Amino acid sequence: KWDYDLRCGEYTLNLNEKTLIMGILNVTPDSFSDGGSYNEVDAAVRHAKEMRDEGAHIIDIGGESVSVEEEIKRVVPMIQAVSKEVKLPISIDTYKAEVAKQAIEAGAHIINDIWGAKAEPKIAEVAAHYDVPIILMHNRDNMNYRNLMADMIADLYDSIKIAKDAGVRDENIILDPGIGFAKTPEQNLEAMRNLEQLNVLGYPVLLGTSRKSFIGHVLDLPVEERLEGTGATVCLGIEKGCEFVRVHDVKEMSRMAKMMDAMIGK
Amino acid sequence: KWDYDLRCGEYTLNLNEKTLIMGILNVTPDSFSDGGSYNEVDAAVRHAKEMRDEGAHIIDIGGESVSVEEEIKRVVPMIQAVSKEVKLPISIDTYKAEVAKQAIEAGAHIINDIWGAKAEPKIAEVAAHYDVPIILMHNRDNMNYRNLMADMIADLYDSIKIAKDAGVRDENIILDPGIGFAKTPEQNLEAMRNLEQLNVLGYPVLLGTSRKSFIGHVLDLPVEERLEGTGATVCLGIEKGCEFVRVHDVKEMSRMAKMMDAMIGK
Ligand SMILES: Nc1nc2ncc(COP(=O)(O)O)nc2c(=O)[nH]1
Ligand SMILES: Nc1nc2ncc(COP(=O)(O)O)nc2c(=O)[nH]1
Repeated sequence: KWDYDLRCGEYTLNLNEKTLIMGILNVTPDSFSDGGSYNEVDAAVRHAKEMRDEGAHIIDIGGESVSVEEEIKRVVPMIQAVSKEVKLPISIDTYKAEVAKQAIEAGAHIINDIWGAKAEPKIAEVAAHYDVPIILMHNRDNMNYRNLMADMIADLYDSIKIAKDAGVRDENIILDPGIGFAKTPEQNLEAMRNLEQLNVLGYPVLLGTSRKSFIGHVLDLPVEERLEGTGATVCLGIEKGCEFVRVHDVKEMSRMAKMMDAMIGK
Repeated sequence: KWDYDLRCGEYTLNLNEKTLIMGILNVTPDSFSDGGSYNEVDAAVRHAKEMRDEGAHIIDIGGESVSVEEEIKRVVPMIQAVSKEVKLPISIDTYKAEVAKQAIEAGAHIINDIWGAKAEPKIAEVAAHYDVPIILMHNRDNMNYRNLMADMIADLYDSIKIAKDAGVRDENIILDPGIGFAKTPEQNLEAMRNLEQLNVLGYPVLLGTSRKSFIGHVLDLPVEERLEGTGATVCLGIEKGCEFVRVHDVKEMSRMAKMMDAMIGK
């Protein structure tokens, strides 16, 4: 059903047997340091440890939510520690070219770019050079669509043409609808409801909805009260064919994914 | 989209605006009494109270999991108390004709028959007489299918012809795939995966998967560790068009339902 595996250095991720879980590494910095101090790096390692024990297949590590050089000095020790101590592929959640490059150098395995190569096109180049999967998220500086889904597909397509023109092999491309970016609450709902359309593009799809505003908007609930909303988006996502979910609650979300997988026959 | 409402005496349930939540009333009897003693009836009222506060639209009350007359003496006080104190329609989960009749008399609003009129055909008759919705679950005394879904649809059809021949109006008929009855673990999965087929029959569908074996079978987890599995089945159910879910965890399941509803545009 997917004629290839996701190549990630020492680890390989099958795309057919299960929905793969990307665990969001929570990266609480030291108000007292700029580097890789014991507390932040240790909390980070503990948290990746726990997400590994809970069912996570990938650990996702982000720098900013803010100069370039800071982002590295912050993010790089996190990667060296987690990669050394947790045997799962790490993805680096940055859009900056220099950041991606350091992170890979430091041991990151996948690039994760919330601007799908548009904020910093050199990033495709890095991806190309190190031969790593890169995630291209849908994003843009405006909410003005003539047709959300057709535009979303258009915009994503633009990211692929950037990735490809830079040397990126089809098999290293992953797409993501960027739910929660550049979309109104109702537009997010509509992307959800049409997610399967992304499949015509022929690439694996990652969905990132964990705890976002639009769940709050529907359910009327704070971020920490959004587990069941997230759950629904994960389920609907998997039914609609997505291959990855990006999630805070690895334990719960792993179980829902596993049950969906058995239902839909994945 | 449904050209009618569910008529239930003093209450009316719209079938278009949301997935309706049926809360499973947990009915822990007194090892010391046969009637309507303070503890069992009071725990029951408290539990229906809490499920009402959590988002339940219907309260479902069951007698046995066991003579006929016992079932009544047990179930009837439960209905009088809950109906008097909780303003939600109550359904009576029995297949026995005499039981259904007492329950309605006592104040039950919907019949809920895990043998869809086949164990006790007079039950359709009762339903007909009091003009109440009756749920017809798929069931049978064997697991031998030539084609699960086609047979399931066949068997269900047999229940409708019994309900109809007894006077039951189309608008009072609800169907249910009976996941967890007369099916192997893998067969349950396959019913799940083909639930939408039930819609060709033209009746509203209730799904009852809460905490059942097959979730345990997939996830490898005790009944009390089955919330996320249940969740997935609820989501997949709602996406596949079902109008009701029958669930233990009313709070969590209400939220998932609400989020699904907003996604699928219900
Ligand atoms: N690939 C991908 N990356 C992302 N990074 C950050 C956030 C938003 O930040 P948060 O998860 O920390 O709220 N969402 C995404 C997403 O949806 N997809
Ligand atoms: N309509 C309907 N009624 C039911 N009654 C009992 C049980 C199984 O008992 P439990 O819910 O107490 O485990 N399942 C159903 C069902 O799936 N649908």
